[PDB]
Amino acid sequence: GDNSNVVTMIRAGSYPKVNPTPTWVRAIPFEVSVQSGIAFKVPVGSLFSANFRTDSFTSVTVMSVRAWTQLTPPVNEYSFVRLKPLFKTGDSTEEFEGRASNINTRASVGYRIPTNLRQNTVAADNVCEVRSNCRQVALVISCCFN
Amino acid sequence: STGDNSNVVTMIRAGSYPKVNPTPTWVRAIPFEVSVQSGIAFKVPVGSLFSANFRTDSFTSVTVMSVRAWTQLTPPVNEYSFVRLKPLFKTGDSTEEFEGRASNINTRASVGYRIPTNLRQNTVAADNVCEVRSNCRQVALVISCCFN
Amino acid sequence: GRGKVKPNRKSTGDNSNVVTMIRAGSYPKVNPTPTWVRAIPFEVSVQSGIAFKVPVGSLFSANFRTDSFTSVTVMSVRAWTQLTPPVNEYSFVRLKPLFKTGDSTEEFEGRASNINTRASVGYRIPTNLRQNTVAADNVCEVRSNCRQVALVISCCFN
Amino acid sequence: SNVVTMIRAGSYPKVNPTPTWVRAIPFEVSVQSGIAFKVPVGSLFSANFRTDSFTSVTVMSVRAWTQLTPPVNEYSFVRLKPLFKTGDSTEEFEGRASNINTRASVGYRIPTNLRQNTVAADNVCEVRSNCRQVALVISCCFN
Amino acid sequence: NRKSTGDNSNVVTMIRAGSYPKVNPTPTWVRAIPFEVSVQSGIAFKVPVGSLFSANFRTDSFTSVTVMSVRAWTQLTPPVNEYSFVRLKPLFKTGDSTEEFEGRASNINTRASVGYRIPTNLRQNTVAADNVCEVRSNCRQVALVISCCFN
Amino acid sequence: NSNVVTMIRAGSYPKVNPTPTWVRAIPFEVSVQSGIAFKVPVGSLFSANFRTDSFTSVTVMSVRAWTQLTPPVNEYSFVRLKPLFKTGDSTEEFEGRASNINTRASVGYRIPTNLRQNTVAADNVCEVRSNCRQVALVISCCFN
Amino acid sequence: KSTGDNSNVVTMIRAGSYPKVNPTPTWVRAIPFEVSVQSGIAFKVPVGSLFSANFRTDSFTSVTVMSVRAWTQLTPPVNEYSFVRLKPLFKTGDSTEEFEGRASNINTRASVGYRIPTNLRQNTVAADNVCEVRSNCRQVALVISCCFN
Amino acid sequence: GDNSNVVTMIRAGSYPKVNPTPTWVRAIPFEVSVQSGIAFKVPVGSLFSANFRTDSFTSVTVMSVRAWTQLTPPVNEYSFVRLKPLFKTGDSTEEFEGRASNINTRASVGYRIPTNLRQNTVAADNVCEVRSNCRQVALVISCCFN
Ligand SMILES: [Br-]
Ligand SMILES: [Br-]
Ligand SMILES: [Br-]
Ligand SMILES: [Br-]
Ligand SMILES: [Br-]
Ligand SMILES: [Br-]
Ligand SMILES: [Br-]
Ligand SMILES: [Br-]
Ligand SMILES: [Br-]
Ligand SMILES: [Br-]
Ligand SMILES: [Br-]
Ligand SMILES: [Br-]
Ligand SMILES: [Br-]
Ligand SMILES: [Br-]
Ligand SMILES: [Br-]
Ligand SMILES: [Br-]
Ligand SMILES: [Br-]
Ligand SMILES: [Br-]
Ligand SMILES: [Br-]
Ligand SMILES: [Br-]
Ligand SMILES: [Br-]
Ligand SMILES: [Br-]
Ligand SMILES: [Br-]
Ligand SMILES: [Br-]
Ligand SMILES: [Br-]
Ligand SMILES: [Br-]
Ligand SMILES: [Br-]
Ligand SMILES: [Br-]
Ligand SMILES: [Br-]
Ligand SMILES: [Br-]
Ligand SMILES: [Br-]
Ligand SMILES: [Br-]
Ligand SMILES: [Br-]
Ligand SMILES: [Br-]
Ligand SMILES: [Br-]
Ligand SMILES: [Br-]
Ligand SMILES: [Br-]
Ligand SMILES: [Br-]
Ligand SMILES: [Br-]
Ligand SMILES: [Br-]
Ligand SMILES: [Br-]
Ligand SMILES: [Br-]
Ligand SMILES: [Br-]
Ligand SMILES: [Br-]
Ligand SMILES: [Br-]
Ligand SMILES: [Br-]
Ligand SMILES: [Br-]
Ligand SMILES: [Br-]
Ligand SMILES: [Br-]
Ligand SMILES: [Br-]
Ligand SMILES: [Br-]
Ligand SMILES: [Br-]
Ligand SMILES: [Br-]
Ligand SMILES: [Br-]
Ligand SMILES: [Br-]
Ligand SMILES: [Br-]
Ligand SMILES: [Br-]
Ligand SMILES: [Br-]
Ligand SMILES: [Br-]
Ligand SMILES: [Br-]
Ligand SMILES: [Br-]
Ligand SMILES: [Br-]
Ligand SMILES: [Br-]
Ligand SMILES: [Br-]
Ligand SMILES: [Br-]
Ligand SMILES: [Br-]
Ligand SMILES: [Br-]
Ligand SMILES: [Br-]
Ligand SMILES: [Br-]
Ligand SMILES: [Br-]
Ligand SMILES: [Br-]
Ligand SMILES: [Br-]
Ligand SMILES: [Br-]
Ligand SMILES: [Br-]
Ligand SMILES: [Br-]
Ligand SMILES: [Mg+2]
Ligand SMILES: [Mg+2]
Ligand SMILES: [Mg+2]
Repeated sequence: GDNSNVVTMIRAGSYPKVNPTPTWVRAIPFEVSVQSGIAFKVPVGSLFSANFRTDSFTSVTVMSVRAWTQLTPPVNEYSFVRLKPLFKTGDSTEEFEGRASNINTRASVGYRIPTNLRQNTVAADNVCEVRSNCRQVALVISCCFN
Repeated sequence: STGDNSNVVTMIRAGSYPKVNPTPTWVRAIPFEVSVQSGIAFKVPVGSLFSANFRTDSFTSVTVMSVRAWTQLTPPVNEYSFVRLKPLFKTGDSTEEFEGRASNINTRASVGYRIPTNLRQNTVAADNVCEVRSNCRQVALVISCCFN
Repeated sequence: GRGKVKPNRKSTGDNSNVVTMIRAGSYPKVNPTPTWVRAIPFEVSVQSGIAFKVPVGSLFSANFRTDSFTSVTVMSVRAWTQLTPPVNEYSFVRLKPLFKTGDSTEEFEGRASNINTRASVGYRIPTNLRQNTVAADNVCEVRSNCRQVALVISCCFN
Repeated sequence: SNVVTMIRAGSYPKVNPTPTWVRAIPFEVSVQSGIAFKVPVGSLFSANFRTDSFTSVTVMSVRAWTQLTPPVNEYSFVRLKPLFKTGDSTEEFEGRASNINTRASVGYRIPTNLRQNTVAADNVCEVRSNCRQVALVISCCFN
Repeated sequence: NRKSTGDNSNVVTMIRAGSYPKVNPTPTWVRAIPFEVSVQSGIAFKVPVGSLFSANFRTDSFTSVTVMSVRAWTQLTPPVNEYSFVRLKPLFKTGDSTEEFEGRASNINTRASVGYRIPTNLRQNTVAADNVCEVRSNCRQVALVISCCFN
Repeated sequence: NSNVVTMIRAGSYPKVNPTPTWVRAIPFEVSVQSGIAFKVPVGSLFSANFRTDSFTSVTVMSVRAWTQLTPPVNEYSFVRLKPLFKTGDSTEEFEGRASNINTRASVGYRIPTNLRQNTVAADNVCEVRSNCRQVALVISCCFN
Repeated sequence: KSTGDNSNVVTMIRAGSYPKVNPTPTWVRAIPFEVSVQSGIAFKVPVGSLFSANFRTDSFTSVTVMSVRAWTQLTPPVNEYSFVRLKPLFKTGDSTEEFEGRASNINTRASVGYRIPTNLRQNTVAADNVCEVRSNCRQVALVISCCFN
Repeated sequence: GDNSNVVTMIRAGSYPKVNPTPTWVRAIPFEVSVQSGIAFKVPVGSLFSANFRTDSFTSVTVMSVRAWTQLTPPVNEYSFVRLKPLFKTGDSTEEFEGRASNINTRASVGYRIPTNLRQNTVAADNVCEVRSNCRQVALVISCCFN
């Protein structure tokens, strides 16, 4: 085992349980555009794409959302980014926020979804609202594609 | 059961932007069948492992680790099922004929072969995994592999 | 009844202050051209939106003392952005492995969190994919919003 | 692991495109009967050894073997007289064979306090032998 | 070191001196000498050993020095869009080297630093007319700190 | 130990000081006449002969004295030291005598920490007395 | 048996193959010799003084000096105590140290010495100098520890 | 303490006992020419030479003698060498002998001198007699020059 130099025989038995289309836990990176003073609803459909090897999925269970400002903030200001989670059974009002302490540095923050709120979404659903003084925010969403 | 968390969304104290990879690898084992004729060896093409039916249509290369085969249909009359595998390599084919036979005419014949580490390079669709032989008109394969 | 051969001022272990005699025996196995494990630093030019294939021929050069070699087994690749990024942006750098037996579709990426700082990333090659390459071969594709990328490749010249 | 992996690289490290490299250089020299031959350090800088990029080298120890057969009725012998730029030696480290068909061999170590750089124009040692060729193996540090 | 916990004498005390000792009015001195050198683009600058002998370092009484290690820092800002870098090539009277110890800054606003240690077998004296090393950089000045033994 | 140069992974520019302090033992001689005390000037400690011409101030810790020349005929050597200070001169006469006429006389005195302040070339360290015409001093001090 | 090792007659040595030899080996020595010194003038001790048949070292051409010790060889001036100074000399750069030793008895020698560090122990030839010697005495006795090669 | 890089001061004391011409223990290698069947008398004067750095000596105390055949033997023969110790108070009749088991290989033999016979010998003296079917013999004599 891990020590041979040639092919060896496998004494296979019965035909096992199979599944050609299994689930997949992923940390999907992508960016969204953000206007000043306006909240942007992140579509779940942005997680289904051939750029991520996920165009074969139609449902996803989101587990946590992390955000980073992707461009520089306005003059004289430090970057900030806010996140309001959204849920189909009822949206929240939390505004998890992070700010940069160095004007040249990104702002970041995230939120975890409790187990009791980890159901499936589809491309028409929205994950959360994003607010920032920077015109583009980079998101890394950890989720289970099924 | 105690070992849980909370019932509400919590805040994550994220740090710097991490290293990312939108197109990662995937250790998989693909199930698919191949048609085989009597007295004729069928070369299993690697392209069979790339398909939307397997969520692998974004990959172009794969590293095969082990191959297993079952007879998918019944054997001829009066006969028991058998299946054979001959590993094929771009750097040099083999001449091993890993064979399994059933001891019950109603039962599948099965066999497999592991690939050693020193022979675990990438293969593309134009390549072949192995030759298959059998007295049955179809063989079912399950190929453990690493897509990249 | 052995005794006395020659006096070479050998004091303690380390060290001695004069030349000493070595009791050489049979001629040993030798190799005038041995292998050499190295970490080669070099830069490449990159256009925005276009991938650049890093030629393995850049590793063989008199600037690295690697000019007698014709092959090289690459182990890992590391990349840093060598110039500043576009205005309002943070630096990023991507790497896609390339192999003669089959190119990969990974895009290992690293970004800067400070606009004044390099973006960095790398990837290790598994032992089962560590064969030799020649100058006509390519190591990996590189992408970046910066016009230059600094590469440091860990390899075994042979 | 059978597949590539991502390295979480940090800041650009300290690099050196032209390191030093420690070696054991093998090469032969031609020796005349009764005459001493000064081994040049330039024999160590050659593409035949991959060391052509260097111009200096610190020699650590010298080892010699007769490369051809000795004269009729004789046994092989080889001598070594170290040579330094600050002051040549008068030692004659000699080795003799006990079988006429076997090589003669000898070597000498250079002490730490005499391990400075040498250039191609300098000389390592003098070789004396009754055989027309001697095989040298010099352990040194190219820099 | 005496008592260390007992230094209480508030007045002069007598010293029972014996025989005249060995003396040396001009001893050695281990130092880390900081000084800068001007560098041009695409050109190596040979650092002269004479810069180590100066009244600005209390060392103008010396004429020889044994260098132990060299450390360099970029002293001015680098060109536009570039990260600072500096290279050192050791020089020796018995034979110049070809090593180019290089350090690069990862933040354009930060210095680039690198250094190299000399081994014991290469620690001999150097005089003003000698050179320490070659310095290469994209910045017009390089701050050096040379650890040495003035003797 | 290694036989070739090695790389140092330097970091941020350190704190530096091109003109540091120096703890020293300075040996010099003074001329002394019979029946009269010689005031040792602190300026004698600042000289290129000692590698201390760059200094203008020094903190003295202890003073040791030896007779440098032979004594008068029939006499044993003796040397005396009376400390001096800018805040208050002392009246101690630390004295040592030779028990062999062919041997030096020696003596010294330590300065307490509470009296270890700087002095300049103007100041004087101590008064020296001896029946010999020259005295050899070895003053331990801190240059700054 | 029979008096363990105390053999009273010749015995046979079962020699083997020929060993590595050297008719001209190195010799670590403490070489004593005197030098002539003037008043207020430094004398450069030549390395050639170490090569001589008086020391059995005339067959050597180089030598690695390890340390230098000096003693005044004659009496000092009237009223004075003996003293001797040593300033090391090196081919790569001369030292400015003046290691000094004085006598505390006028009838006794003054003495001092200095050690050379390993990194400065290279070979010297007859044209080289070891150090400068200063003294109020007119002759100084030296004992130089060195390795002949 | 140990790793000094600069010259350090030695606190020398009284002038020590000195000796410009000390003794020297040595292993002197030299060859002698021999005839067939004839015993050759090895002279002690062959140990005093500038080629051995010992021309300043005039006496030497020999401790042990070892001999190797320096040239090849006659055809059909294995090399041999004999040693007979010679002493100023009475020569010996011992013939310590060694023969080669390979015609291409040297023969060798030696003898140790007992402490009670280790007196000085001058140039005119003789160490031993040598007998060999080879025309040269290589001697290595461990002695104490004084
Ligand atoms: Br095997
Ligand atoms: Br098998
Ligand atoms: Br199963
Ligand atoms: Br998974
Ligand atoms: Br992932
Ligand atoms: Br896909
Ligand atoms: Br805004
Ligand atoms: Br809760
Ligand atoms: Br990370
Ligand atoms: Br990954
Ligand atoms: Br996986
Ligand atoms: Br699977
Ligand atoms: Br068929
Ligand atoms: Br049937
Ligand atoms: Br078959
Ligand atoms: Br069939
Ligand atoms: Br030897
Ligand atoms: Br030694
Ligand atoms: Br070997
Ligand atoms: Br090798
Ligand atoms: Br290596
Ligand atoms: Br390297
Ligand atoms: Br390139
Ligand atoms: Br492997
Ligand atoms: Br771009
Ligand atoms: Br990592
Ligand atoms: Br790294
Ligand atoms: Br790193
Ligand atoms: Br580093
Ligand atoms: Br390096
Ligand atoms: Br090396
Ligand atoms: Br080598
Ligand atoms: Br010869
Ligand atoms: Br080369
Ligand atoms: Br010779
Ligand atoms: Br020469
Ligand atoms: Br010859
Ligand atoms: Br001192
Ligand atoms: Br110091
Ligand atoms: Br300092
Ligand atoms: Br310029
Ligand atoms: Br000064
Ligand atoms: Br000064
Ligand atoms: Br080394
Ligand atoms: Br370091
Ligand atoms: Br600091
Ligand atoms: Br300081
Ligand atoms: Br100090
Ligand atoms: Br005065
Ligand atoms: Br008085
Ligand atoms: Br004054
Ligand atoms: Br000064
Ligand atoms: Br105080
Ligand atoms: Br008086
Ligand atoms: Br007996
Ligand atoms: Br016997
Ligand atoms: Br010796
Ligand atoms: Br002289
Ligand atoms: Br004087
Ligand atoms: Br003078
Ligand atoms: Br002589
Ligand atoms: Br005299
Ligand atoms: Br007396
Ligand atoms: Br008297
Ligand atoms: Br050393
Ligand atoms: Br005088
Ligand atoms: Br030191
Ligand atoms: Br003696
Ligand atoms: Br003859
Ligand atoms: Br004959
Ligand atoms: Br006979
Ligand atoms: Br006798
Ligand atoms: Br006895
Ligand atoms: Br006789
Ligand atoms: Br015969
Ligand atoms: Mg930002
Ligand atoms: Mg005297
Ligand atoms: Mg023979």
